[PDB]
Amino acid sequence: RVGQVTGLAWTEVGGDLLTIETACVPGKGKLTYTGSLGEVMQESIQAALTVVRARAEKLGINPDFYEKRDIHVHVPEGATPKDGPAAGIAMCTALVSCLTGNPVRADVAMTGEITLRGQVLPIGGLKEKLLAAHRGGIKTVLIPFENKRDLEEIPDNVIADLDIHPVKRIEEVLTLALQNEPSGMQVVTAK
Amino acid sequence: NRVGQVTGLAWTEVGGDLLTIETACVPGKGKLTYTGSLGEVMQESIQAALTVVRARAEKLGINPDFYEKRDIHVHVPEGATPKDGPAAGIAMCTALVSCLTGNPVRADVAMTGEITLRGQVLPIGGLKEKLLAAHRGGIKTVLIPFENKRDLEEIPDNVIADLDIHPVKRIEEVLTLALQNE
Amino acid sequence: RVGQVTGLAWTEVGGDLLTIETACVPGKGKLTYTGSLGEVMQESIQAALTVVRARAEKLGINPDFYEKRDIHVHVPEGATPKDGPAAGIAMCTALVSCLTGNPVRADVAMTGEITLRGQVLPIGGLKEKLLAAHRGGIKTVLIPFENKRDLEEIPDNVIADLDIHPVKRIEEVLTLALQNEP
Amino acid sequence: RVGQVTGLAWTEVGGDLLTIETACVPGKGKLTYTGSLGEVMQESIQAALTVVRARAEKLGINPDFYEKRDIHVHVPEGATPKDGPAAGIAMCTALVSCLTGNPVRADVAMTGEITLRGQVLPIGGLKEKLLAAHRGGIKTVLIPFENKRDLEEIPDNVIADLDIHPVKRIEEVLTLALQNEP
Amino acid sequence: RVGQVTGLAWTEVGGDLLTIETACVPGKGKLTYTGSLGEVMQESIQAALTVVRARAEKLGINPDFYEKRDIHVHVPEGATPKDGPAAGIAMCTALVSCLTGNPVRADVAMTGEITLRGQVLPIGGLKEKLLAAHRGGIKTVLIPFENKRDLEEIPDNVIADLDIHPVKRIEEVLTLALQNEP
Amino acid sequence: RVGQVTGLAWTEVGGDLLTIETACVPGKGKLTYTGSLGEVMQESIQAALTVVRARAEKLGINPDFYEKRDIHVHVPEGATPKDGPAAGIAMCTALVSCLTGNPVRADVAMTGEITLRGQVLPIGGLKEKLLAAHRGGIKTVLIPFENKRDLEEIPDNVIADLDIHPVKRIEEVLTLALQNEP
Repeated sequence: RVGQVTGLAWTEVGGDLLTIETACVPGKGKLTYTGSLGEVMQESIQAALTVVRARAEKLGINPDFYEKRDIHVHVPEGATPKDGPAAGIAMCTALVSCLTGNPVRADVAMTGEITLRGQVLPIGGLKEKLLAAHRGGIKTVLIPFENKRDLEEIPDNVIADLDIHPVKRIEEVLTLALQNEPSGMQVVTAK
Repeated sequence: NRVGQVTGLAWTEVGGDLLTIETACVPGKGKLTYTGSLGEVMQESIQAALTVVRARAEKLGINPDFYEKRDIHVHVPEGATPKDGPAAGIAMCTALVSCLTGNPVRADVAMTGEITLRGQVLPIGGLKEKLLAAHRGGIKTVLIPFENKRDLEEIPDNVIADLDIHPVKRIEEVLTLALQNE
Repeated sequence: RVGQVTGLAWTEVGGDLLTIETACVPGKGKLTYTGSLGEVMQESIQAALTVVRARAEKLGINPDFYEKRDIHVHVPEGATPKDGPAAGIAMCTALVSCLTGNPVRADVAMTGEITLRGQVLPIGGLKEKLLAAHRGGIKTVLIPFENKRDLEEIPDNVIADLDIHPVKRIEEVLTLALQNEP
Repeated sequence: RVGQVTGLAWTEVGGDLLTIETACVPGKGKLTYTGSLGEVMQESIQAALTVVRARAEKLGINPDFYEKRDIHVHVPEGATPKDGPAAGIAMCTALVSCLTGNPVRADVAMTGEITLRGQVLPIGGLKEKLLAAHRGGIKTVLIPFENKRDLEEIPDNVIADLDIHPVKRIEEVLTLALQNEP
Repeated sequence: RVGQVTGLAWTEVGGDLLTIETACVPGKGKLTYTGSLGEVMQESIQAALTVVRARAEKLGINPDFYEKRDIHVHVPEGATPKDGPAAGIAMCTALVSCLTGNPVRADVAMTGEITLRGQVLPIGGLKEKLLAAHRGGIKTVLIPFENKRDLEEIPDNVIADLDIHPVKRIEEVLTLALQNEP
Repeated sequence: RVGQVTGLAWTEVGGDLLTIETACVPGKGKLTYTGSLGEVMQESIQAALTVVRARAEKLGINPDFYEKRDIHVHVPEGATPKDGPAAGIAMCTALVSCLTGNPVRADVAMTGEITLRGQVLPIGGLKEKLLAAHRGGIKTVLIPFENKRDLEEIPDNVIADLDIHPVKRIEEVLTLALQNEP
């Protein structure tokens, strides 16, 4: 569905998968985030939104339109403490979706810290995060290009059930996770 | 008369029981206020509840830009009782709808459950005492999270008999079921 | 401006007689409250204003009074800590009075927790509260309908001197407390 | 001394005299309070300001100053902690003088809690306050009418050179402290 | 665009030579202050501005400048805790110098607490402040007039090398500290 | 490449090679900074911003960008704590680059406290700072002029490797770090 993304980050309850939720209603341009989130995860949300605001042009998001919307990012399991930077790209994917009405591919999950430059930084506890995705029955799990080496210590079986896609840019995260090509118009050529 | 009210079942420092969720929606400028010795999780569930309504304003027959000149005060009575949790979520959501549409809530219904921005109802803990409270309170029908159905076998024989429980999964049900004209 | 009401609420030195003052001066819609007020008493002031807000028209008050009015609620004995919800109905009576010019009766005191729906809720320490009103020469006291059971424990002489009215809703409170129409 | 008043209010190093300062410069209506002020003393300033606002009309003050002027209340001895409500009437006097250009009389000091209704309430530690007025070279001292009984246990010599005026209302204070016709 | 004054005040390292900076670029009138400042020192900044604002035109400063200007006061060595009211006269001197373009002399250092009326109040730790100005090779030092006796405790070799000016009011410091006569 | 500057500052773990990021998208003048930054570092960002504002026209920047843009300064490693004023010049640089579009040299690292006057103050832990730049792969490192003495206590192996540029003012920092000419 739109605005809904499955992230993998640390939670009081160990640190499994997250059901990040966002809503883009008519407002003044205010940003709200809830779900028993720690400071680090909160700042990851603020960064994620700047990454979207600073790419609104190629994302189709109109600046005027934006200043007329209130954004609320909620991470259900409201009583569950959650923290860390790992939901970075998921937060960014959820916002893009919300402001563009573009659905989030099903059975897709993602983990990784996002920078302002759009870079996807490696996270910790990939093992736990993949096992959580496994048990959740997820299909496609996007991970930071820099955690590739961590896969090695992950049970082949688990690895067998996951369609792991290492990324390094949020541009890739968006293309894989979203349905409608998030960036620019499609040009078709022929040899 | 610009204020909805719905009986909810949520956690209180004096055992999670029966509460009257109140919501006023008066001439303002888009200000959200919430009182009632509310814990943080409960405070946040009030924010989730309001967003759900704002995302379906037109869908529910409410001015899509109603929030521009409308102030909203969410209070949960007996202001001295320390209370918390996401279980009053759907109740807060219903109250908001009632306040904004002028559509009255059935006084003989009670509800408990965590609400999601997508409108789904999540399961809650301490289901026994919640219903036990609705029973002691004299509630005819109670809405509960579909996921809490397995929770009903641990519910006392007389209360499950005394009460008309209706497991729900979404907020659409809750609203048609709880509103007097919906 | 500056409407006054004798409320009976909890102060650091137990239940006591309080003089609630409310200033409603020309402004921008800011609510200020002072007098060493605890968090719960602060929330009852907020609940009390949201109640006249939601009922401004029926009270003959301009529906957009808050848009250009500033409210200062001050409870004298500035150093004395106070808290609790028992002053709610009196805050609502003070606000109503300030905004409509209708003066508050003398020899009248009230105690009761206010809800957004306008229902008056039972408070505690009624004995200590009524003794205070008695020692202060109060003629008429307003208590919540559900505090009638607590009357049995009050000395007969105190009961005999005081003209006690158990009220259910805020409308009764204003009718009995305001010396004019409302 | 326009906007400068000598108030007798508690401080960490004792209940001596304080020189209240006020600046009401053109701005957008923001009120600043400084001088290591306690919460209670800070609220006494808000109380006093409201009093002036409610009577701006009768006090020859543009009852629209609230949004056109910036007010800064400072109490020198910057690092010295100060608190309590005993400086309330001095704050009000200080403010009125600032908004009207009406200077305050020399050799005058005042102590007393202020209410929004303009009533002057009794204060504590009178013995130390008046002692600080003596050494301060103060001629006239205004005190809460209800601190009159305190004058008894006060040394003859201290009283001796003091023109103590126990007042009941803020009007008495303005007329007694200000130089020009209030 | 940026005023700079060498003041003397208390730092985590003790009374030291401080460079008080002040930017006054275009804005809407927001006051910002940084440099690990304690509350007392922050309040002295607020007091120092109000003084300039209150003497705007006399100081040759376009009144209503605070309507189109932003002010940021920063005291370098951002990691070093700093506090006290002793840099007040210097804060006022950096502002005046910032808003008028009148340069401040580098061979001048000052210490003193500033009141709204413009009086300079005595400060503490005169010894370590003056010992610091000497080490830093400062030739002229402004100290509060009430601090003169204190000089008798500081060693004569240090004081003999310093051209010290005790000051009672802010005009004096602006006259002695500002390169070009204001 | 623009809005990204390599800096050397204190960090809990130890990797002093920080990558300061800045976004200056269209907004209404909102200042925000994240990355687990301590207070001194947050303030250093504040002084850096004011430095830019002061030299706006000189840098060819619109003198009213502060009200037409939203500034977000992030320092990747969201979880890693960072503090100190040593990233001040990196902040100013990243900031100037963002508002002008002028790319930043990827081979230049910098450390140093910045002041409003634009001067670069010495910093601490220079050995660890440079060692970080060494391994990290930086070829040019800008440092405070006054830190020149600290080099002698750092192995030749590392410094012989670096193109150390001691600086006194922000101008030389900008001309040296920005790709083009400020």
